[PDB]
Amino acid sequence: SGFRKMAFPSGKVEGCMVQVTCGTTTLNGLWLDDVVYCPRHVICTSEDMLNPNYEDLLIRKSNHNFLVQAGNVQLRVIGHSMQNCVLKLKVDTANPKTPKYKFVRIQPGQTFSVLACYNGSPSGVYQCAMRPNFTIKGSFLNGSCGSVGFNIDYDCVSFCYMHHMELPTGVHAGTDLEGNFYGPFVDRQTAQAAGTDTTITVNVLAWLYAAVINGDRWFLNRFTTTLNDFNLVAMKYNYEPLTQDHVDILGPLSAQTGIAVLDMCASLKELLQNGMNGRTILGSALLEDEFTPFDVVRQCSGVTFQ
Amino acid sequence: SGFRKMAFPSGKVEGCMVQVTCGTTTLNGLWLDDVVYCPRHVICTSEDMLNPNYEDLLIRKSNHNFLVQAGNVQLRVIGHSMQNCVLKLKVDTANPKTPKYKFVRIQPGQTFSVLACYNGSPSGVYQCAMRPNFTIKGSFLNGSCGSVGFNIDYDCVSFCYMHHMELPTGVHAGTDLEGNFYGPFVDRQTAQAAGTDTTITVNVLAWLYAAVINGDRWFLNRFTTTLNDFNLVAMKYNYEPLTQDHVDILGPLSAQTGIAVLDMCASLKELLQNGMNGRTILGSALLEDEFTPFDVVRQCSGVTFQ
Ligand SMILES: O=C(Cc1cccc(Cl)c1)Nc1cncc2ccccc12
Ligand SMILES: O=C(Cc1cccc(Cl)c1)Nc1cncc2ccccc12
Repeated sequence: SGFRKMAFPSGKVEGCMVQVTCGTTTLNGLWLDDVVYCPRHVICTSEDMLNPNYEDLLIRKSNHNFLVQAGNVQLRVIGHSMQNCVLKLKVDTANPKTPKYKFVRIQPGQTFSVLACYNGSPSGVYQCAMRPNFTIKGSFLNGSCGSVGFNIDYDCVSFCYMHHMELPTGVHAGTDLEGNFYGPFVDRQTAQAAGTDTTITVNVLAWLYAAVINGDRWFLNRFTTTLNDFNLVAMKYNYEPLTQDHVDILGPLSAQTGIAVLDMCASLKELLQNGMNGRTILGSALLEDEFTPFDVVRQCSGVTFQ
Repeated sequence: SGFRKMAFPSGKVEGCMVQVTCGTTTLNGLWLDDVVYCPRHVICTSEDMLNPNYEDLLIRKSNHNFLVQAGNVQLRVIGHSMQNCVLKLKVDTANPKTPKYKFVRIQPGQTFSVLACYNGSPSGVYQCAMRPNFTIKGSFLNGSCGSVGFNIDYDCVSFCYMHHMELPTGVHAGTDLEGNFYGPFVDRQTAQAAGTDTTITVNVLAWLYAAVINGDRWFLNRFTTTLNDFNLVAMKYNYEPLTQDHVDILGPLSAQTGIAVLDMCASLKELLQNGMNGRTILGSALLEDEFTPFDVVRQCSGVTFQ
């Protein structure tokens, strides 16, 4: 029993991290096969970041301007191109530790593990969720740019996030591995606004099911509710509206606990209106939305990977 | 900026996990050099666990009774011995992926990463703390026995914990890598009581310093206090007493924030007496004690490892 914010094992990703240097700037890159992926603003100086013309800047760079180190093994850049907001440095040596991998663009509310890196070397691993406003609430210092987010599906590493910037508000923004930002952000040092952040309701419900699995049942209500009446309460409290697809996803958790999804929603409705009154659920005094229904099934059933 | 419950990268440990089978029982083992370490109750059946005589049980087992698999590579057991509560299975093949490692016995209040495993295969990684009553509040299912806790000190993996059992109360107990239990527990299926659990005060203070580093300063008091007057308040609320060694450890955090340790204690005193009044600190509505002063310095300065 028990429940923890659990990350994926990072071994397969550690052997793909390299440091990329272009002039004075050094950040992390992802070395898969004979291509190194990294944020394109590595070609910028501190002055260029206020209003960078990436095409013009990249023209003044040639293959020998980029320095890729994989520990004490230096790679030679043989070609370079710009795909959206990432640079693709084609190198001579293919990574011998390349795992079976895939590039994926996740949807808001999904979770993934982050391997925070500095100078190409891993520092730590943690789990987080893509917020509905396409930011993440991470833990990043200067030089962490190019650190990647990922999931593991059996033997396959699914890369879904590359870190690019910290907003003036202290939250974090990045791209998929094809260089398309999550959200409306641009890789430029200017004031940028993230939308209103909401709570991922389907995740909160999954977490309440995890609490029931672990013996925390005090919030279980003697009432029920309707999908429309719940959504009317949820939207007052800045919660994501619940759809039928969400009910379908929670089905397995309903069957294991014998508690119908709508009855769980009624318990959530009371928690929203009356608070938690100094009590706790699974050790927390707040409603938690960083666990997807699949995360809960994974942890409470013991799924492993290669 | 930002702050997350961050685990160590697990790659060095993943290549050491193997599955150990003795008769019907299968659990995880740790393969370092030509020795496999695992909980000794792998030699028990479900009936033996109520009152096991481990010496008599081990006598009825020979080297060929143990089946060690490292993926699809079967190891041959050439010798076996019992060191306290762990079994040491000497095998023919030395682990080629053996990292520079060390066996350490941590003290209560220290933190470490857990690589939860099933059938010798990693499932996930999370960070936790050794409680003052020598339990851990983990996330473990049946068959996770033999999963290890560890820290990384540059290139050296420091193994400090091997998981053995879940108590009837739902918390977890285990040994160091020499087989000595943390706490007063025995590897037997009987009702066992853990002591009163207290809060690790030096950790709570480190976390408040992390909050100040990250812009959360509302709890900062216009008062001060004495070490004795604080300890008198802390012991009422089941907090560990603060000593001068704790003040010395927090010194670097004091210098970076310009807030003296005793002034921070005064802020903590008010939080204990008046609660948090629906507010939050670093995203939490409770005082957090699973971050050591070194954890905070590591995360807020960006320490990396090989
Ligand atoms: O924000 C940047 C650089 C940048 C600036 C503007 C635009 C773009 Cl694209 C990138 N780096 C950082 C990323 N994470 C965390 C950081 C913490 C402290 C300082 C910088 C941090
Ligand atoms: O508790 C045991 C076996 C055991 C029993 C008595 C004494 C000893 Cl030494 C070991 N296994 C488990 C360890 N962690 C988590 C578990 C979750 C569910 C079931 C068993 C779990």
